[PDB]
Amino acid sequence: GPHMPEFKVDARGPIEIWTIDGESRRNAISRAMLKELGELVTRVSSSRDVRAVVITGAGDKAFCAGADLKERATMAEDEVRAFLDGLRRTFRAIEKSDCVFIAAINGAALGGGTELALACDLRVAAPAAELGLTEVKLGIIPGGGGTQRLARLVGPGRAKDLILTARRINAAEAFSVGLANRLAPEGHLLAVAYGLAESVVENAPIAVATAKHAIDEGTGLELDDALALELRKYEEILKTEDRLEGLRAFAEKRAPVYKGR
Amino acid sequence: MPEFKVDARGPIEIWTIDGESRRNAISRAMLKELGELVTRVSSSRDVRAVVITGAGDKAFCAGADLKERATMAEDEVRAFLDGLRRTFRAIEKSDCVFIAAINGAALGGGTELALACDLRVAAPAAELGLTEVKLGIIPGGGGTQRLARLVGPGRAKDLILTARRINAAEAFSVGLANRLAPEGHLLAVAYGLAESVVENAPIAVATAKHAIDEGTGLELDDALALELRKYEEILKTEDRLEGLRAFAEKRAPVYKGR
Amino acid sequence: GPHMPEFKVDARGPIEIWTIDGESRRNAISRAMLKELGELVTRVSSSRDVRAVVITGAGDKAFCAGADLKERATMAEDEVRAFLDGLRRTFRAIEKSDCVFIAAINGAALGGGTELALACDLRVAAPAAELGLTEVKLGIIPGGGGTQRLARLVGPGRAKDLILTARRINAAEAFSVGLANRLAPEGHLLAVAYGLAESVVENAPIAVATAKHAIDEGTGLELDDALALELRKYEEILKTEDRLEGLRAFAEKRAPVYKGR
Ligand SMILES: CC(C)(COP(=O)(O)OP(=O)(O)OC[C@H]1O[C@@H](n2cnc3c(N)ncnc32)[C@H](O)[C@@H]1OP(=O)(O)O)[C@@H](O)C(=O)NCCC(=O)NCCS
Ligand SMILES: CC(C)(COP(=O)(O)OP(=O)(O)OC[C@H]1O[C@@H](n2cnc3c(N)ncnc32)[C@H](O)[C@@H]1OP(=O)(O)O)[C@@H](O)C(=O)NCCC(=O)NCCS
Repeated sequence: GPHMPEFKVDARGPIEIWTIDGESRRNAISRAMLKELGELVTRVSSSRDVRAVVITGAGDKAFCAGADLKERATMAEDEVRAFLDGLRRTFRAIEKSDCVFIAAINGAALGGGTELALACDLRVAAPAAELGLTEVKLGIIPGGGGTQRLARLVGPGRAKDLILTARRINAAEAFSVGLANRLAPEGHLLAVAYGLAESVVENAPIAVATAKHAIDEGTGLELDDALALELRKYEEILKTEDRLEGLRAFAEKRAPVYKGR
Repeated sequence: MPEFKVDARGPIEIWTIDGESRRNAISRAMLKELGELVTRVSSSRDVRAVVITGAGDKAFCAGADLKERATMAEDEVRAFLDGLRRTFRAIEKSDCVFIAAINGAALGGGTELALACDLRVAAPAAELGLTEVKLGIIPGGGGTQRLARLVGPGRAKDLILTARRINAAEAFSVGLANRLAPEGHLLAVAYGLAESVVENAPIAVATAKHAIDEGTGLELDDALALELRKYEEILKTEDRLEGLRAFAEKRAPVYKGR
Repeated sequence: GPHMPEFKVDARGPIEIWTIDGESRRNAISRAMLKELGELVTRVSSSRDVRAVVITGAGDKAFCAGADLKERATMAEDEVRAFLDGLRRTFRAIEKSDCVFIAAINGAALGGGTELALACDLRVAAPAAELGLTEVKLGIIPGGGGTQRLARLVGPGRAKDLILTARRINAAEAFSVGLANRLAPEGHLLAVAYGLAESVVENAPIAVATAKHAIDEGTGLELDDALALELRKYEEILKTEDRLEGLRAFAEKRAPVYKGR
């Protein structure tokens, strides 16, 4: 009897699809769902097996309608803090993972739902996608990184527009301001997201992971410090065997085959 | 006469730079009065949004007053720049949300004033520009910092190093202007934008503004910790509970600012 | 042999045009090309005359393909490390120079060629312009600051798209995201880039250089620190004759005549 929506996980070798199966509450994130998401992120980040994950919502109405407001109604202040820590840890673990995370936005992504999308590396929007950080219309602020991650993508003026008005934008508006990387044709969201995952997986595993981390770890650094950080990562990747395979494959006019070492 | 006209409407006010004969320039007197206005609205949560515009249809603000500047010794220039910095930072630190309604040319310090505001609305024939290098100076009211943070460093270098004008279509396309207004409707649009913000919960709007700005230049973990500290400002509010009750009752919330 | 130089240098008073004269080799950064490039940057930085430089590649296929991998395979280990270090130093010198650098992107830019474009202050894209940082296809990451320079220009979402998927960005998208400041019509690349340079050099010489550095040095600073930096930079123009001339010209309703002092 308890309301216990959960994730479906579809494994496709180096790529997995995780679907929020919670349509009765528009794929809102409950306490137990967030615990499960964090656990799944930890486990994929301990494999080298899985190199890309697509996260999507079941159905055509909602990617994720935010935190579950029915459950939230009577949560005590410390319980709210614990939930926000779960968002923080989980979203940071997505960023720290060697795996690349793609949000396949199939419908409304509101509040925490947009925050989940912002934590991912890449975003694909279906025609029904709608994004918004609606928190101020609920009496709160974005507490899952939205006040920070949105401005990193769109700048403070557009971030203030969205966050202070709480208005919702459609897929193409999101694309045009740099919030969605791809616009999927109607009916083709998962095919587009999977193809995006394939385009990442064909590249060398450590190079993809290291480049991802170089980008995020440069956040907030002054240029000299950022360049020194990139150089440290570049020197590390020089020692991988895949780096040598890239040079050998080029010298031999053939495709490289990378092993993730 | 006062440097500004003030049209107070309770939680929203409209301030009009009343300086048409100098194209609404930032004289020392204008800057002092602007600071007094910002201080007043920042002293309580009763005024939640302010629209700033220029009188007339020629200029929002033509920048620092260059006739006054000709009379100023170097230490006076430094003092003016310090007061400009303080006033623009006071706009950012204020809980009140500031909307620049750009009714005409916004040049140099005038674009810097617009950039210090939270949101910008432009009339169809309005133009912006940081023209300082064409005057032998650089932006000294934050333009070299706020513009890049807004439109990216390449676009900022274009505008600042060429000193060119940017029109309304370009400004809207790149997000320098958040809204455009039909002719004769600039204030109606800017006031409507203010009303849209004021519909939302008072403490949450102010806290969210500050979370966005205070995250500038932070590394990610520090920025996320900052946001969680800011969330504490709304966690113990009655308005947070009203949001949840309104959702439960399938009705619109009505916030009280506590 | 006559020792054809790696660059053609067209001196036009306050502006120079540098054409990489390597069309048959995709305008690659060979050791010789890098050597000349670094010395050209030093020369224009010390030249009073030269205040802006347009860099372009010969032909319509390549702006600059990056390192010449055929040459690379012949280089000893110390020579490779010296090349990479010299490349990094040259990009930093472009950034620190008072001279304003405009990349006129006439074709494909890859690797170090894209990094060169990113080190410039402004970019103009011909219709054939295409830019990539596709290193993850080779088992490596950018080695000349490309990850950070790209992310600082276009943000982390767009940088992750380009670098993690190893896809190129073409002219219209480059313009939309602020990577290309101008789109040139077919056949008019250099006219557009030269006109952009002319529009910069109309302005006061010290002010232009100081403003360039104020913009660049502020990224990564918290706001109050960034504003303090701008006021320190203002000191560089406060005691100049050109500042007084701007005020006098305004008072006298005439055009200013700047002198770079
Ligand atoms: C996602 C959305 C656009 C879909 O609209 P819709 O298809 O017309 O669906 P409805 O609004 O009628 O909601 C359908 C069910 O989902 C529930 N639901 C929607 N969002 C929910 C959420 N965040 N938490 C818990 N339940 C939610 C509804 O209460 C309703 O269930 P009920 O009839 O048992 O009460 C709409 O539900 C919405 O805007 N939700 C956001 C709620 C919210 O404020 N999130 C905060 C982000 S800060
Ligand atoms: C705003 C502008 C586009 C309007 O053009 P316009 O309607 O044709 O008005 P004018 O240029 O003829 O100027 C009208 C009056 O305003 C004054 N004025 C304009 N800008 C001024 C300024 N920043 N400071 C002091 N006075 C100014 C003019 O000196 C003139 O005064 P006068 O009537 O006593 O001779 C034009 O004034 C302009 O470009 N100003 C920019 C000045 C500047 O360089 N500001 C600093 C940017 S770094």
